[PDB]
Amino acid sequence: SGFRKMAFPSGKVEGCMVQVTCGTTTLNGLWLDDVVYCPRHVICTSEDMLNPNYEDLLIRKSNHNFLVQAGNVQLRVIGHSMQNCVLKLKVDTANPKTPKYKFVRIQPGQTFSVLACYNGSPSGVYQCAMRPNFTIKGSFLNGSCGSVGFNIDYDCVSFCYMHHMELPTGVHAGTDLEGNFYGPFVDRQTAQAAGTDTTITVNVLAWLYAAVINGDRWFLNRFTTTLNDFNLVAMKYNYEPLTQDHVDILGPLSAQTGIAVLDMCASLKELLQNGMNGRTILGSALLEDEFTPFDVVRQCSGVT
Amino acid sequence: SGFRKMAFPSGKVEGCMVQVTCGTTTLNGLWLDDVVYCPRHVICTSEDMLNPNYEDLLIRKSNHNFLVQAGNVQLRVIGHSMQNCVLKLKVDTANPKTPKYKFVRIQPGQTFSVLACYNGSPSGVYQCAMRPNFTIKGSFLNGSCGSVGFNIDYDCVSFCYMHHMELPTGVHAGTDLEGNFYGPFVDRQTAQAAGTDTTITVNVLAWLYAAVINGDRWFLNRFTTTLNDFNLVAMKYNYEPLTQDHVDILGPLSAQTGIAVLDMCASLKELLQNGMNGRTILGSALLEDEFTPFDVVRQCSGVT
Ligand SMILES: *CC(=O)N1CCN(CC#C)CC1
Ligand SMILES: *CC(=O)N1CCN(CC#C)CC1
Repeated sequence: SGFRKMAFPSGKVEGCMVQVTCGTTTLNGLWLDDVVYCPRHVICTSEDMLNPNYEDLLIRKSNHNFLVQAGNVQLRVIGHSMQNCVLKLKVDTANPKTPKYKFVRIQPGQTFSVLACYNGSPSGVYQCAMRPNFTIKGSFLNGSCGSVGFNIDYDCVSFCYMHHMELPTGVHAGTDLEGNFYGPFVDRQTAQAAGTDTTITVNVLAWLYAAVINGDRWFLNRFTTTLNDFNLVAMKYNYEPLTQDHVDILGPLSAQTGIAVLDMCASLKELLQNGMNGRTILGSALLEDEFTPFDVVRQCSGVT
Repeated sequence: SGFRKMAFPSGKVEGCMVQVTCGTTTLNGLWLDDVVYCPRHVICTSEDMLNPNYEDLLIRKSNHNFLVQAGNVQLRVIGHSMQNCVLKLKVDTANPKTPKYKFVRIQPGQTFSVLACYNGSPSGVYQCAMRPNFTIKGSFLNGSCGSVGFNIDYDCVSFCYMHHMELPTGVHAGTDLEGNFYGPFVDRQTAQAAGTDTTITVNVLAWLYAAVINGDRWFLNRFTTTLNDFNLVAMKYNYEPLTQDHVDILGPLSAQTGIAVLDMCASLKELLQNGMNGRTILGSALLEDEFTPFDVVRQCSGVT
């Protein structure tokens, strides 16, 4: 028993991290097969970031300008291309440590592990959620760009995120592995509005089920609600509206615990209206939304 | 910027995990050089755990009874010995993936990463603290025993913990890599009192410094305190008494932020007496004690 914000084992991704330098800018890259993927702003100076013309900046660069180092050995660059906001540097050597992988574009509310890196070296790993407004609340310093987000299903790594920037508000923005930003963000040092964020309702209910499974039950009440009634409360507290698709995904947790999804919604409703009254749930004093129903099932069943 | 409960990259430890089976019991082992380390209760049946005589149970076992599998390949056991609560199975092959390592016994209040494993396979990684009462609040199901806790300094892995059991209260107990339990715990299925736990005061202040560095400053006040005055409040709220050694370890954070340690203590004092008033600090609604001053410095400087 016990419930933790658990990240995927980072080994398979550590073996893919490389350092990419272009001019005086050093970022992280992801080496899979004979391609190194990195944020295209590796070609910018700090001055260029204010209003970069990536096409014009990249034309001044040749294969030999991209210095790619994997640990202590240098990779030879034989091609470069820009795809959206990522650069793909073709190297002459396939990464011997390339795991089975896929590039996937995750949905808002889905979770993933981030391997924070600097100079191609891993510093740490943490679990986070893609916010409904397509930002992530990470831990990233200058040099972390190119660090990636991923999920793992047995032996296959699904890369979903590449870090590109910190908004002036301190939250983080990035792309899928095809270089498409999540959200309305552009790789430019300008003020950028992130949407109004909301709480991931389905994740909070999944976490409430994890709490019941692991012994924390004080919040269970004698009430029930309807999807319509619950959603009026969800709107007032800036929670995402719950749909039948969300109820269906909670089905296994509802079946395991014997607590109907709408009864769990009534518990959530009372917690939103009354607060925790100084109590905690799974060591937290707020309603946690960074665990999907799939995460709760996996952690509660010990999936390796 | 941003601050997360970050674990060490688990790659170096993943390469050491093996499955150990003895009779009908399967646990995880740690393969370093030509030795596999695992909890000695791998020799017990569920019945034996009530009151095991490990010496007598181990005498009925030969090298061929310990089935050690690393991924898909079987290791040949050529020796077995019990050291405190761990078994050391000498194998005929040195682990090719053995990182630079040390066995260290950590102090209460210190933090470490746990690589939760089942059947020798890694499921996830999370950061936790050794409680002042020598328990850990982990996430461990049956089969997770033998999973290990560790810290990493550049290329050296310092193994500090091996998981052995869940107390009836749902908290976790284990040993150092020499098989010595942290705390008064015994590897027996009996009711065992964990001491009164306390909050790791030095870690809370370190986290308050991390909050100031990362922008959360609402809790800073116009007050100061003394070590004596602060400790009277710490005693009332079951916080560990702050010593000059703790103040000294906070020195770098106090120097970086310009906030004297006793002024941060006065902020902590007001937070203990008044609560958060519905506000949050670094996305938390309670005072976090799972970040040491060293963790805050490392995460805030991007140590790889
Ligand atoms: C994204 C990142 O890590 N940064 C470091 C380099 N800065 C200047 C350039 C290019 C941008 C932020
Ligand atoms: C420690 C662990 O993972 N357990 C699974 C096996 N149980 C019976 C035995 C031996 C003990 C708990």
